[PDB]
Amino acid sequence: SMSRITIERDGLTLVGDREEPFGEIYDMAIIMHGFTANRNTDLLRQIADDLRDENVASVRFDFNGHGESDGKFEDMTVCNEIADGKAILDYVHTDPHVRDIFLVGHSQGGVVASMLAGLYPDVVKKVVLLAPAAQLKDDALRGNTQGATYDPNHIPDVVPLVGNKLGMKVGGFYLRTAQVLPIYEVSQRFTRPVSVIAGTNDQVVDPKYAKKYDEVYENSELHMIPNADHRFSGGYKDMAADLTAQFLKPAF
Amino acid sequence: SMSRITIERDGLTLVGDREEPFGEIYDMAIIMHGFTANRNTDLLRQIADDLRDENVASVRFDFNGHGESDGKFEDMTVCNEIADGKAILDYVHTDPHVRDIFLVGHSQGGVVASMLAGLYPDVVKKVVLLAPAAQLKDDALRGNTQGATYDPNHIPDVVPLVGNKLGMKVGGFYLRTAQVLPIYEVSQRFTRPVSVIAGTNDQVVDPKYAKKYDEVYENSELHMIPNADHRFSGGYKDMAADLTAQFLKPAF
Repeated sequence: SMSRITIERDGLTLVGDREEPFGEIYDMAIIMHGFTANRNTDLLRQIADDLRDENVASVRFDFNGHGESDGKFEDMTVCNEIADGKAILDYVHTDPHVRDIFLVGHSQGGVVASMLAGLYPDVVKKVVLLAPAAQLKDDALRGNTQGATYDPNHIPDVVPLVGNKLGMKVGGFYLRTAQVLPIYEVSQRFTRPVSVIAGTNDQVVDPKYAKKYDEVYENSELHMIPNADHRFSGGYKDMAADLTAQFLKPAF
Repeated sequence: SMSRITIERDGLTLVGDREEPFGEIYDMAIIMHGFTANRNTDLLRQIADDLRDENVASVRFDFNGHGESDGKFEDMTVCNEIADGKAILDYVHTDPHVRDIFLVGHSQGGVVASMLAGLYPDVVKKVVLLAPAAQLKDDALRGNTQGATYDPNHIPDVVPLVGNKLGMKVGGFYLRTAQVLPIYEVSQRFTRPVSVIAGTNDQVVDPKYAKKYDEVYENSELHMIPNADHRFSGGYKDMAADLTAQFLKPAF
């Protein structure tokens, strides 16, 4: 609650949490959650904590339509999450305490991060992608998003989600926009260091997508964590966050 | 009949004018203006009038950051203009008076129209593009946007415009997203009828871009008005509007 911060994007309020090390000058990471998640998953909090222990500040926001941020979930698109990310980047870049800026994203957040870094390759210093969900485009082209199915050529106004996500409804604009989203093309513009982290037992996102990220980036590392799942649950959590912190540890 | 209307997009209010013919049921054209213009240029008003005389309703809205609508001009991008367009399309589609939906765009409005129709190819019935400003991507890659120059690899936060737009600043995000915008790839997905109208004397947008539209569209016509300029001025205004109305005529 001391950590609570808010910014505006187009008349929507985005709510986040800021973590800071002691001192007057520090690097900062923008940490981005995935589709249907929020800013306070175990993994994102572990990443924020490890970064803080290395003198790296962080902010983690709920994207529009998620958690405490404004907007209906059905009005969210990957594109306006990128716009959210840009508002956050304005906030961070304007801060007098902040030196270098990093992007960290998990699952769909990894797509937002990767594309935001492709739009700001001269500003973002380093990027970490954890199980980036670049599958979401092919999923949308197949008519199957998180087990919910629909006609990929007659996308209805809204598609109700299934399973653990019963009450919620994904927007048709999200699906139509995901079908044509230039994920790898825009991400490729980033030539600074990237670490990609994925689990060999990822059942949600085929790790061939993580591999393709590693292929197209001029300057990447790929970290296949043996037997890790998509969520990096259990001990995998600490592995992922550790790799993240190792990669972002500044040579101040 | 004319009336002022408003809709919400992401917490911003968009203001427009709705124009209706005799009767309670009609086709509806969404008319989109260009960069730094507004919903009431001479050409847009002439189009709305000719459509009404042809039994076709229309709405024309100020995009965010323009005219009477909310938002700062420097926070506008082509992407949130497409999002504005989607909100307008929602309003028209659910309107009980409406039969078929047409998009009509001028200059940058033509880019928004063409991309929106590519995302809603099963919903929009016809498209008219008037001097679509597909050049804006190449301009952004060259660092020269309507007389204002900048380093295309170190895009500043804002770029002050020059000339008759001397007071205003385009946002850096507008230029960064302009550089990677998949204009033709997305627009191509529209296979229903398109009419492209351009002046042979267009100094702002090279007519090869109109020709490229006509080439990628499966089902299009190209109308090169001899000696017309970019802002279809003087007599050319009434020709551009006529070609627009003729394409959208109900065909009794």
